[PDB]
Amino acid sequence: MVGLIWAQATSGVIGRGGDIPWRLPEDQAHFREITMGHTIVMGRRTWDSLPAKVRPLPGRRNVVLSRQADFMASGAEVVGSLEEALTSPETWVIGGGQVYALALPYATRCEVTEVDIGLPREAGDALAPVLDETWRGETGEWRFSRSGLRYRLYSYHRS
Ligand SMILES: NC(=O)C1=CN([C@@H]2O[C@H](COP(=O)(O)OP(=O)(O)OC[C@H]3O[C@@H](n4cnc5c(N)ncnc54)[C@H](OP(=O)(O)O)[C@@H]3O)[C@@H](O)[C@H]2O)C=CC1
Ligand SMILES: COc1cc(Cc2cnc(N)nc2N)cc(OC)c1OC
Repeated sequence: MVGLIWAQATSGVIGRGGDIPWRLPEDQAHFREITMGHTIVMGRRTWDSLPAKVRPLPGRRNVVLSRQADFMASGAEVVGSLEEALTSPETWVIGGGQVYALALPYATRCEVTEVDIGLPREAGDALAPVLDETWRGETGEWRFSRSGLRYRLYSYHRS
């Protein structure tokens, strides 16, 4: 089982300038709840994006995908291919617009957070993968974050 998890603006933007372009404090706990105790896979840039005090993410086996055989990632496992990263029975791909695209075909689950923020795509932004009709989903109820942004959770699956 390979699952993807991300938070996106309605527009599909998930990253800009190397950061997540919004504040949603409730996201951290939902992300934790889903990923805790599992192996997590991320692209090198997502690893770099993680604050130094929080990486590697605690309670999870951190796997970082990189083309540099010499890449240094303390507390994480650096691999050079997707096949080497997906060996666990339950793996969660936590990032990179690139890595989500790469891992989507191996996936049978997607946990998505839609952020109701006006943020049109700009050239160079990290974008979420598009889910075609092979996916079946359930949309949760919109809620208000204390940051003032409205958001909702989606759960998709396919066999
Ligand atoms: N909103 C959300 O939920 C999330 C948003 N993000 C955002 O996403 C952005 C980063 O996304 P993005 O720029 O696409 O980067 P990625 O995180 O996907 O990392 C891309 C890197 O992964 C490695 N890589 C990619 N493909 C391969 C491959 N086929 N084989 C081996 N290594 C590979 C390379 O590392 P190298 O160059 O070292 O070889 C490449 O530069 C940031 O802005 C981040 O904040 C991240 C996570 C969640
Ligand atoms: C928990 O800390 C982070 C987690 C993530 C990945 C991530 C965060 N939220 C969601 N919903 N899906 C994800 N894959 C990405 C981050 O920065 C890009 C983080 O630092 C803020």
